[PDB]
Amino acid sequence: TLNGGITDMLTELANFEKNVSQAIHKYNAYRKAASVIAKYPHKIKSGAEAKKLPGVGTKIAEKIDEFLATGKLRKLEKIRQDDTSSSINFLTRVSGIGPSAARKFVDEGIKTLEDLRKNEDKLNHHQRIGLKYFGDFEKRIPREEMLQMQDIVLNEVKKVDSEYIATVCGSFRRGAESSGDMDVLLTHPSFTSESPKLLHQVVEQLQKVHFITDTLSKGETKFMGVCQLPSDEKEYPHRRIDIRLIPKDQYYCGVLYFTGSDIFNKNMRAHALEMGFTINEYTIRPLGVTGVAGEPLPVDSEKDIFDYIQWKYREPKDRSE
DNA sequence: CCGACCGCGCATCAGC
DNA sequence: GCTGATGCGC
DNA sequence: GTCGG
Ligand SMILES: */O=C1\[N]C([N])=NC2=C1N=[C]N2[C]1[C][C]([O])[C]([C]OP([O])(=O)OP([O])(=O)C(F)(F)P([O])([O])=O)O1
Ligand code: NA
Ligand code: NA
Repeated sequence: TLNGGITDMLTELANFEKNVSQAIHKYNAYRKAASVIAKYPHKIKSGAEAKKLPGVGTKIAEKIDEFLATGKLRKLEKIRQDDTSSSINFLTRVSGIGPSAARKFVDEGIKTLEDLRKNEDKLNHHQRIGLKYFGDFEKRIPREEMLQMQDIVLNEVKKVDSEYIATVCGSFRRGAESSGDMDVLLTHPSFTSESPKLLHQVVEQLQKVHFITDTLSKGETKFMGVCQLPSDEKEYPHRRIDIRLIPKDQYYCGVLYFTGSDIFNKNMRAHALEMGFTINEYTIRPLGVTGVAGEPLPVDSEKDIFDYIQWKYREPKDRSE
């Protein structure tokens, strides 16, 4: 939190690029930037200092200098008071409104949530569901509600076919104390890369125990919707839940992948070169000395995959970067 | 100077 | 009605 | 906006 005033400044700037300017790369520059700065362990004293870091450059080093000397960014203040632009930026928080719809809406004077409630005839399904839950969807998820949720997802999934195999990945599988959503990955033997309605029946069971309350999108391998835990007391906030059906020969590659960590899984691609392997969500192999990657291996355990790329076991629970 | 910067499932929209 | 494109979430 | 060829 040493340079929190700085990283907030860049995260603000990042959001406006994505949401108003629609400059996705500029958005990511500021993110990268606000990330490395959020790990620098000294109170940054100048833009020059900062520019020593990777992904801070000139325009940002001068935005820090102005920040450190005056406490503000004139472009930031001006944009915060700009009605059009602030309202665009805001609406995008509603799930299913990205930069495009938020722009369209603010053109026709729909600039607040209250306005979104006045005009359902204009929101697609996903966006209504987003509107309805806008508050809950910004809450985080205690680890203990996740285990309460995990115990439900595993119970029903098994109660529909004991030969299912399902894991809850994300920051929750890394031991963390809170989660944003819940990401479940699902497999069944009767379906490999060369291969029924395996995902639908799992969704239908969790609607039948009334665990899943809405659907944002559903297909034959991905489901994105809404769940909630039961209850005398106050009802729990409705949560985001995603279910992905993966093949068996690729499950543990995607489990590994979606478990992470983010900061970690990519460290194995600067290390998928000294052992020289192609590690993506599905497949894996060695590469050619001058080119093409081979024909993917077998996988059956998780860390069969760090065997193949010279590392020992690594349980998710005990490491980040 | 000058292009790269992640790419994949699903819902929904142009454009036939 | 079909298909390729674009928006969205992540 | 920053990096790297
Ligand atoms: O743009 C992305 N591209 C990509 N190939 N993968 C990806 C992108 N965003 C996220 N992800 C991966 C990694 C991530 O772990 C999962 C699911 O996204 P989620 O659930 O929103 O992130 P997370 O790690 O679980 C979290 F944000 F830390 P949470 O949910 O605990 O707050 O897919
Ligand atoms: Na730099
Ligand atoms: Na949104």
